[PDB]
Amino acid sequence: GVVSALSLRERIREHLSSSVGLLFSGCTGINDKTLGARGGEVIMVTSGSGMGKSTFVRQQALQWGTAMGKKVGLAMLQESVEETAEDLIGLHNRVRLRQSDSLKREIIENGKFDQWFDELFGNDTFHLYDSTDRLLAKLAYMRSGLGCDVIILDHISIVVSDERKMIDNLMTKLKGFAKSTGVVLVVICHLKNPDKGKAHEEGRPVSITDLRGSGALRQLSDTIIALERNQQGDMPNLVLVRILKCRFTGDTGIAGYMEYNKETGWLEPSSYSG
Amino acid sequence: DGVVSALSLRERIREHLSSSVGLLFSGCTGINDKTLGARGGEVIMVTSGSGMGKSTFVRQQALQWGTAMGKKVGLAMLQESVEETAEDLIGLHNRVRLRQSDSLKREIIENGKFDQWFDELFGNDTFHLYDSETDRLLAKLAYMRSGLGCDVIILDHISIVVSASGESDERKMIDNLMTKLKGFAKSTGVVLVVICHLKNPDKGKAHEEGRPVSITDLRGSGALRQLSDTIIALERNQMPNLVLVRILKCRFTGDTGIAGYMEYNKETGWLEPSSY
Amino acid sequence: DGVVSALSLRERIREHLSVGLLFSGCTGINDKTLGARGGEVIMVTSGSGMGKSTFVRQQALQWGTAMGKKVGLAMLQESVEETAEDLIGLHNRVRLRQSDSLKREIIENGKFDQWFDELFGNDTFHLYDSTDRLLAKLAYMRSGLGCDVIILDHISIVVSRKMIDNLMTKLKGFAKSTGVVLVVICHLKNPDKGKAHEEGRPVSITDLRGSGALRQLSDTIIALERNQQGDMPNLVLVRILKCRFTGDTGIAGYMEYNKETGWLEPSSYSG
Amino acid sequence: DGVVSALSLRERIREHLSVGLLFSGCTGINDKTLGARGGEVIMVTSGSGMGKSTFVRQQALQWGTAMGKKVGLAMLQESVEETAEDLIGLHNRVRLRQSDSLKREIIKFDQWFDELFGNDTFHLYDRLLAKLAYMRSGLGCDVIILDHISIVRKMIDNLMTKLKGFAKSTGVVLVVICHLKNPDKGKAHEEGRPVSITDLRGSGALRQLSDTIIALERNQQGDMPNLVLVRILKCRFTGDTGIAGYMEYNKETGWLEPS
Amino acid sequence: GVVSALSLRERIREHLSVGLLFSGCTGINDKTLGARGGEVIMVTSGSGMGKSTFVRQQALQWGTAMGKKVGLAMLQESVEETAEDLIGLHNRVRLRQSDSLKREIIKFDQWFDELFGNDTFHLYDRLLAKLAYMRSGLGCDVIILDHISIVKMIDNLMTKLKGFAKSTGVVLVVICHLKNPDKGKAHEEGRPVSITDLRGSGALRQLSDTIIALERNQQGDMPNLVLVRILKCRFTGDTGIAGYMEYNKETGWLEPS
Amino acid sequence: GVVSALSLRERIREHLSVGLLFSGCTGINDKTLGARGGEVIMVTSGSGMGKSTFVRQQALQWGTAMGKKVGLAMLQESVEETAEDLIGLHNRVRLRQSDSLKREIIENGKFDQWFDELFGNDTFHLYDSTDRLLAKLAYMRSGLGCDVIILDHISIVVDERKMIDNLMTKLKGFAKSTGVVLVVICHLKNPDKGKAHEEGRPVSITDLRGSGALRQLSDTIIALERNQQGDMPNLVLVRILKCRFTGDTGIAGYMEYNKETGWLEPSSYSG
DNA sequence: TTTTTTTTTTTTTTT
Ligand SMILES: Cc1cn([C@H]2C[C@H](O)[C@@H](COP(=O)(O)OP(=O)(O)OP(=O)(O)O)O2)c(=O)[nH]c1=O
Ligand SMILES: Cc1cn([C@H]2C[C@H](O)[C@@H](COP(=O)(O)OP(=O)(O)OP(=O)(O)O)O2)c(=O)[nH]c1=O
Ligand SMILES: Cc1cn([C@H]2C[C@H](O)[C@@H](COP(=O)(O)OP(=O)(O)OP(=O)(O)O)O2)c(=O)[nH]c1=O
Ligand SMILES: Cc1cn([C@H]2C[C@H](O)[C@@H](COP(=O)(O)OP(=O)(O)OP(=O)(O)O)O2)c(=O)[nH]c1=O
Ligand SMILES: Cc1cn([C@H]2C[C@H](O)[C@@H](COP(=O)(O)OP(=O)(O)OP(=O)(O)O)O2)c(=O)[nH]c1=O
Ligand SMILES: [Mg+2]
Ligand SMILES: [Mg+2]
Ligand SMILES: [Mg+2]
Ligand SMILES: [Mg+2]
Ligand SMILES: [Mg+2]
Repeated sequence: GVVSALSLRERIREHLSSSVGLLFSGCTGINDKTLGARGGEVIMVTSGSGMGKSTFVRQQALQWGTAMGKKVGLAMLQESVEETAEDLIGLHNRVRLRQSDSLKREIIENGKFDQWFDELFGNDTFHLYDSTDRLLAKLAYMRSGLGCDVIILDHISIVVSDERKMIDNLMTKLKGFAKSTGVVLVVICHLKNPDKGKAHEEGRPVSITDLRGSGALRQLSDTIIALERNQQGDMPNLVLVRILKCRFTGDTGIAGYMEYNKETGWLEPSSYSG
Repeated sequence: DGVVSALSLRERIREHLSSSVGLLFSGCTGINDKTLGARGGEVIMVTSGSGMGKSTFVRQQALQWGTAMGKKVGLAMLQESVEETAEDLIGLHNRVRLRQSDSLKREIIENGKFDQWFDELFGNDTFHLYDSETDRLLAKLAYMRSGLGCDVIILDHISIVVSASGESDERKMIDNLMTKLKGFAKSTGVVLVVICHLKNPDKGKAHEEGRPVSITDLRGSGALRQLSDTIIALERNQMPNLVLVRILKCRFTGDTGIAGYMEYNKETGWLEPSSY
Repeated sequence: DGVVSALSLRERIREHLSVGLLFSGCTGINDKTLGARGGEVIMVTSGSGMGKSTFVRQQALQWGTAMGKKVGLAMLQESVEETAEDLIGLHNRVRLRQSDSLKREIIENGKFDQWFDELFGNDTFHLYDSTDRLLAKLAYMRSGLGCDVIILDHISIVVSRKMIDNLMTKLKGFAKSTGVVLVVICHLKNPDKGKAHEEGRPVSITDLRGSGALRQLSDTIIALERNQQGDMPNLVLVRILKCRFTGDTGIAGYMEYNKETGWLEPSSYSG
Repeated sequence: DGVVSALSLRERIREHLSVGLLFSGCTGINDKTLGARGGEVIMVTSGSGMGKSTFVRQQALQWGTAMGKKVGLAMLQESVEETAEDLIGLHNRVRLRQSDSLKREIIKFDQWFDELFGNDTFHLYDRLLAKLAYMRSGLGCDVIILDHISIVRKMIDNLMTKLKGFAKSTGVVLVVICHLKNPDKGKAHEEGRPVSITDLRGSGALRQLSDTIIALERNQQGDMPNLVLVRILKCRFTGDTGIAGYMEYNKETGWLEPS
Repeated sequence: GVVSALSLRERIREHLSVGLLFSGCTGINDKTLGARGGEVIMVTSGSGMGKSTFVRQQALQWGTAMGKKVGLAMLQESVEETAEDLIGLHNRVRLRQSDSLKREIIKFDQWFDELFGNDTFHLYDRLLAKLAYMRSGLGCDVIILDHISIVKMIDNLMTKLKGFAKSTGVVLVVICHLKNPDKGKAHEEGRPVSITDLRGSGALRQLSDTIIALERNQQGDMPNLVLVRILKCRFTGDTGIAGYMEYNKETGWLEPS
Repeated sequence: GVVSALSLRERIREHLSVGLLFSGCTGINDKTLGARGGEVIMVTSGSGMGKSTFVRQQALQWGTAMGKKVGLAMLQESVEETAEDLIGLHNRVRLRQSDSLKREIIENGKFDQWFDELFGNDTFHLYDSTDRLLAKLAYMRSGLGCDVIILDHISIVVDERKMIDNLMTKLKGFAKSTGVVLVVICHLKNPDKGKAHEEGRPVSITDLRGSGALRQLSDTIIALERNQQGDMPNLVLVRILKCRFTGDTGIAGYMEYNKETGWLEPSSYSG
């Protein structure tokens, strides 16, 4: 029902000291113009194909799970449960686990696998999802029934597969689920084809209207983060982060540069100056 | 019946061109020269890109109409909850940014300045909010107009009430909602601000890069530019704060075009008039 | 039966052949379509803000005072007091509603009632104050009042393609049966490529919202195009799109608007 | 049974094979589809205002003065008086319902009336299938023209099957007019867009159950709005289709004449 | 449809080494291995493309070259027109279109008996019993039906036709019409026909056995240069573009070029 | 579906305790690490530059030399033609290039020696010809117990964007959670400007025709470039365009085409 | 408890 503005004296008070930003890792130019992430705050993450969307969000989920105490729930749909679990273990132990059979055969026999397991999953902070209406119900049981603080979804086009009406209704339902709940919602979508010139995977600067499916994805999201790297140029591991849209602050543009470490799998804050 | 002879209609005209008319905008001077304010029974539709000041400019207008003029103003803001839009108005009235600083929130918690800034604004029943199927939204707007008596009702983000209901074709539901909304506005005679988005251009620049928005760029139907009485478009190029105003269609006068310029003050949050 | 041979028709042809209602502004209309005729349906087409109701209000004024014909307006787009004030101001050469320094001036000067019965003195103008009910009210205007012209401002909000085909067939049947000059206004569709109509794109007969039978059952189509965000948003172009009683179509004339008064008055503009 | 061998058929073929009704204006029609024949269904289709009924009224005139066949008109679009006044003005070479001085100058009205109604040729029309069966059995009509099919998918397919069955039963030349569909991309038909056989409202039976289709295309908002292009879209007897010729209108007279 | 590697033990040797044949652009029966009994052969194209011309040419070439008893069902016209057309097609002279020659040749019985002297053809001016009589009491090995557009009610009819053909074993040709294209060109200006373009229901391509189609740019540069497409063939599987025919307006025979 | 990370104590241990490598070119092996359960490998080239040659060659080398069940579903040609291609390529002859060779093999009984050397171990399966296809491939994977499944010529299998998007989504969701290497053969779209693909244009990642889902659901993307008009028309260039597992893309290596046995060999071309 | 025509609006690609 409707509300009267004198009954909001006791609740705006309670909202005033409750809101709290959750900082990003890997680049400090993101945190200075976003002030983190709050309860009821849909964050769209995008790049070209294979430019590093799942690795970045997996690093963010790792840093919010073992360093800040936040209970993080994932719904990675590109991959299975054990694949992303082994990638989390190999990333928290600063190596490249699944891309080497020698290390996987080594760490299973000397008994240090339980040492690398219980340093993460001992506190029970991470949660995973096993693969339109049942998805949001299981996210609601993930939030209220368990108690997670950040909920991550990946590769939104599985849910829609008329696409524009369904993706608009889906984006509306995810924004309405994020609001009145108190959970950061990280959403990943891809970019359509470039019309002329070069491509987004060759380093073409991403604009805001390339979020494929509708134009309703940039109109129900709060913070839109875009990554881009030129795999054909001179430095194929130099990503650029661009804030396309920020509703809470209004500061957008080039955040900063990062460098990816092929031996550890961590992308780390670079000192690159254009 | 309902067929009116134009001879037995004298007294109504004697009580129509006597009294209303007025209720000017704020932030830019050249807007009020063209549209001559907002009137009862009209529909004013404000459009921009994404995150481009179509809620900040309307909150900055709803402050000036509900405080400095005594008009009871209702806000169906459906993008955010009631706790944030009632808290950004306190900062805008006191010329700060209360949500964008955790230092000032703790400062007004400690010394008790929050009660001063709360009873300065919400002391008189002027701002009427709502927290959250299109046959209940207009029911709540009728309960606001008939029961509480708002003089300016602002419906923000009309795209959330066309997509939260199960309908096959989107254009017919937009047209039916728009004509029922104009009927409610003309029946009750309340000023009605509607906020909606724009669609993707086919090629060239985008709306967030300096694209001059035309009247055909309204997203959803063609019933948006045919059933509204005043259309205001706000345009910027992220000088990422200089927002200019275009009047697209005024039914009352004939003046449409480049109204003027506004600027956004980063520490306070106001739309000051500019000069260029 | 209902068959009639062509030999036994000497009388009814003799009483049928034993120019029409002229227009106002841009003198190449009644040069081209030769005015309106009893039992037609006329479509007035433009984009939003281009002056459709502004154009037809003037014709309702010139057909209700200088010609004496009983006129019935049906403005579903507005109310009765606003169109009554606009008629009073349009006949008195003063833009009435758009100036508040004169609205209270003429009501204490006493010349409001001098301006009222000067044009509303006869029983000429009849207004409609808000589908089958609409047809019954148009029939009550035709039978119970004897209207010579009936104007309808907005066809679209009658609709709660088939419901528009049935509507246009029923209105054409009413116009052919009673012989009343019926003017109906409609809007244009959203084009897929290029400019809108409001930036001065010329209108084709395809651009009609709802269906395509709006052009198949009317007898003439008058389109008005004006460059709204341009160097002059007052000069309009009038294009006659269809004429079944003469045949000639194309660009007829031009009407400047003369912002001080409000009369669409013709101009010279070659190319 | 109804089975008939091909050998017991020598009689009924011998009486059968021992051109038809020509057209006036655009002489590459009867050069191409060899004119009209009995039992058929003919479609003359174009856009609104392109000049369909002017063409078919000229053909109704020329099939009742030089030929003498009983012509039954069915103009559900307008009145029975206007369609006769146009025939009188078209025969008398001076346009009638547009010069208002001549309408009271002629009132030699009966001299113009009886000169073209001195026979019992024409029959106008003021359920519709029963009226056409009456016009065919009790009146001997050789040509029947129908201008308005629209107010008369499934209920259009049934109507077209019933009209084809009536034409097959009676052997009457039958002209039917319907309109074009609304094109969703590109120009309108009225600025010179050539008509495809898809461009027909209602359903697809209008091209499946007829026997020939004639289309007129003219650039209406152009420099020459009085020059129709005539296009044959279908002909079961010949197969010869395409662009036929060009007719000028001659506003002064009203006669579609070739050039 | 999943074939193991052992099941081609002799069949590749079968690659290392028919029925009724078709006329014109001889890669038809080179691709579908000719017509066979028990089949339901569909010839579907646009209006004016020449379905009746094609199937009438095949009805002539299956009654003079083979001598098999042929039954026609030309419900699109009458029994005299479809006989005059066969006589004119056999005698290399376009008959019903030339006004002078129709009264010049009336040698009429000489042209009649040379092609109708046997008991080959069986024409037609309830329908299931008529088809069963034309099979059983008349010995017809080929039955042709030209108009099904006037005869759930199409699915029942097609199941009943297919059960009749299964019970008998007769070559059966049925012609229906295409659907209206929703976007692009029409079938008559050179748009290639897909298998989905069939009216009524979807069982027309699921209870048939082979489908032939024709494409020609009718309002075009050369409207007499057709292209033939095979859309389905349960025996072979070889589908696609078959060949080219010109019409030869003076004669009426679809001759290959 | 709601999974706590505490019950993964023994499942992850089961997952740790495998790449299937590419033959004929070690340059593909240097930057792909083979193929694991759920590794969709998209293969493409120009207009006739040898897609099915290379994919059938890898199917031949994975079956008769490594003991993996390979299921082909070649839809360019039928079952007998791809069986003739398998046997004539494994026996290193040009089978369909001369009629004199097809006659010699059947007169001396040495054809029956060539069925036993390949098809006797049941390490190959074929397919005889979209929602009717996945239920067959699921029984091919689960019921037979195969490991590699190949699909060819996607253009006949598939608004041609929603179809190929749903197809690619269904194939990726089938390859996941089942454990198959699903090789998918696609095409390239036609070049607008510059040089053509028959002349040696460097291929781009956005030339996968039909949608953009062909590079956004793949795990590995391999393309082939051959200049059939240039200096060496028998020289192909293998280019990795996408890798999810490693991320190392570019010119993998070179292979040389042969007009004597039909094969293509590893090359040593320098630039 | 199935199949064909008409029409206005948002996206992704095609020779
Ligand atoms: C960020 C980054 C990743 N990589 C490598 C390591 C990652 O495992 C691999 C990409 O893995 P992902 O990030 O998981 O792939 P993606 O989500 O960007 O694309 P898609 O879902 O469409 O397949 O690329 C680099 O080589 N350089 C880089 O800078
Ligand atoms: C007008 C303007 C706003 N801003 C800031 C003010 C606000 O904090 C923020 C705009 O937030 P909102 O007003 O909420 O954004 P919006 O209504 O225009 O669109 P949407 O709801 O689809 O996102 O940007 C600028 O930085 N520069 C400007 O010129
Ligand atoms: C014709 C014309 C109108 N006008 C202005 C004066 C009128 O007060 C104002 C109103 O135009 P309207 O006549 O009301 O325009 P419309 O009815 O076609 O649009 P809609 O009903 O969809 O809203 O237009 C001009 O300024 N110049 C002109 O040339
Ligand atoms: C063919 C032609 C017609 N005309 C005009 C003159 C005639 O008065 C007019 C005839 O109008 P109609 O032919 O009666 O219009 P219509 O029948 O196509 O439309 P509807 O669907 O409503 O029945 O066409 C020309 O001016 N030049 C021409 O070349
Ligand atoms: C195939 C072909 C036919 N024709 C002509 C010869 C025929 O007399 C004319 C008609 O062909 P028909 O075969 O008679 O057409 P149809 O009976 O199948 O039509 P529908 O069922 O759709 O009503 O087409 C050509 O001119 N060129 C050609 O290539
Ligand atoms: Mg990914
Ligand atoms: Mg907003
Ligand atoms: Mg109006
Ligand atoms: Mg007509
Ligand atoms: Mg036929």
